[PDB]
Amino acid sequence: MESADLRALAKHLYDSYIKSFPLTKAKARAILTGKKSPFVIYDMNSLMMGEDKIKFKHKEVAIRIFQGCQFRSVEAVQEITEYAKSIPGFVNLDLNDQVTLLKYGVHEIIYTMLASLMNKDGVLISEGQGFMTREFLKSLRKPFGDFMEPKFEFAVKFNALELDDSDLAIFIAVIILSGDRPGLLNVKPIEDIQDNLLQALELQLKLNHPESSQLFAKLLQKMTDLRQIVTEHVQLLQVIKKTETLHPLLQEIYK
Amino acid sequence: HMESADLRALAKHLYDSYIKSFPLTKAKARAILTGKTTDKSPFVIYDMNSLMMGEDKIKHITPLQEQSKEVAIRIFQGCQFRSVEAVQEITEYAKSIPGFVNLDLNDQVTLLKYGVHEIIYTMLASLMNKDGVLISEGQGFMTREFLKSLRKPFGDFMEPKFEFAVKFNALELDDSDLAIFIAVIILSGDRPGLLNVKPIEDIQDNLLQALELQLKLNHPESSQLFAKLLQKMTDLRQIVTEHVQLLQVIKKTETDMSLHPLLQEIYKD
Ligand SMILES: O=C(O)c1ccc(-c2nn(C(=O)c3c(Cl)cccc3C(F)(F)F)c3ccc(Cl)cc23)c(OCc2ccc(Cl)cc2)c1
Ligand SMILES: O=C(O)c1ccc(-c2nn(C(=O)c3c(Cl)cccc3C(F)(F)F)c3ccc(Cl)cc23)c(OCc2ccc(Cl)cc2)c1
Repeated sequence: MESADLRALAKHLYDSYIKSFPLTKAKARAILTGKKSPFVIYDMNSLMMGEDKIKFKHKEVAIRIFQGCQFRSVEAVQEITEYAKSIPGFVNLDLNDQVTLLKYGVHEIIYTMLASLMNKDGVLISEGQGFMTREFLKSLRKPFGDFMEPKFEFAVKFNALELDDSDLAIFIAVIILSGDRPGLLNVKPIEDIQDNLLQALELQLKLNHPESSQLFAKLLQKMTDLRQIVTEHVQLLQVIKKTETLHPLLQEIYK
Repeated sequence: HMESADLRALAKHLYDSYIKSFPLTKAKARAILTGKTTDKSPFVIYDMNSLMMGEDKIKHITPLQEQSKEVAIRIFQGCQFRSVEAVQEITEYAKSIPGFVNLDLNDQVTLLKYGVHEIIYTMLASLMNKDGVLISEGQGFMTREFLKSLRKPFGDFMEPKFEFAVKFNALELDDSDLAIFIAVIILSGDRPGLLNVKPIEDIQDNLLQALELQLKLNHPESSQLFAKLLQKMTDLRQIVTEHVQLLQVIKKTETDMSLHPLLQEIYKD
């Protein structure tokens, strides 16, 4: 791998990233900074008017928001799955291995890209047409409030790295091509592709962030953390499932 | 209107997802049904003794939970168990259809509620020939004659599935064709109670365009196969109506039958 191949890979992934996801970090940041104001949900009354205003496809209030998070996450899985097919070499892997990589990767990627939509005060929703405040989400009763706040806690730290969309496109691909997912049949071509993506990410960060020392290592430290965050997350889901309890078809969609 | 390249890309995406979503392809089923090999041969159940031997040899033929029960019920619960698994597989497939998960959540449920039976019949035909049906992921083959001879209302409950399959199979569709066909069925804007008919019809229009092109390229010598296949998607509507009528009648008489909650909810209204 020469620098030319690595820059070509970075640009290929960037181009696909822009086409795959509805709201880029660049567009999200302009909305969060104030550079039409989004509709703000900050309490129960503004939530009621906002689902009238924005027609959330995404009934006690805390559950309604929780189920809105689930609807959006399912959409993100399909967006990530389509993005994965643009990663060079991915569609040539064993079909079972494509499925395994996506199954075990989507949660880490959803957390990562959710950070593009958050600041310390709230989160963009409905392709940036809405903004739900952190204080509102944190204040939800039962375990739902403590279910929402860890997402903000991660995003504030992840966003301190100041990654842009061209960095994130490669980073997300690196996550997908993880050779240690349980049950992979042919680890060799997965790690070979991840080695190319890691080389491209290293060069991208040195060129795009020349003054950010060891940003490559700090970002790998983060992709690491994501493993533990996601495991905390699935555990919190199992606690809710036994405590709160949906049409059987709906259970299948969200399984 | 989308371009030929986009339509071919959609066909390939759906075929890929279909291979990933469904455990036993028509291609694999036909390789088993044709034989000529040693490693793939199924064990054939055609009577009581071979059913007994098959539960010893073979993915349980019939659920072990029903082992104390009369044979017709045991076989029925084997069908329902697999149908429930099919609902789960179809739901997974549906999520891969571009645009499906972006629909109103109520409409997603409604499309699946009304679509799964038609798809199950369609895909069951892949596992059938005129003499029987592959079971246990193709490890077994149960004969049409054995199923038809089941007592009470069960024998005549089984036979219409074969009657449809022989006619559907004469179209000689392959998995790449079926993957688009099944997506067309799911995205039907005429299902009762849909809230947002327009975005569903928009997706089906692209799927129909893709199916039309797929059949012209894959079956260039089969005149008006597209129209013949739409004529089939029609019949399924009445075939499924006969099925649900028979099932509700049988359920009232056979206290030993159980419906999985997933199926139970689908059959309500
Ligand atoms: O646009 C997007 O890219 C996007 C992506 C992720 C989330 C989101 N997921 N999520 C999870 O818990 C979750 C996660 Cl991280 C990973 C896998 C599965 C889950 C699951 F399934 F459990 F849901 C959240 C929890 C809290 C918050 Cl603030 C947000 C989310 C998101 O939420 C917008 C939203 C919020 C409220 C309402 Cl009413 C409507 C939309 C948007
Ligand atoms: O592999 C698969 O994709 C597959 C898919 C569908 C069926 C199957 N469903 N079915 C229905 O009546 C039924 C239908 Cl169509 C739709 C919804 C609900 C029902 C319900 F609940 F009423 F059962 C059948 C009746 C007769 C026959 Cl021959 C087959 C089936 C299937 O049966 C394999 C089998 C046969 C015998 C034994 Cl012992 C074990 C397995 C396989």
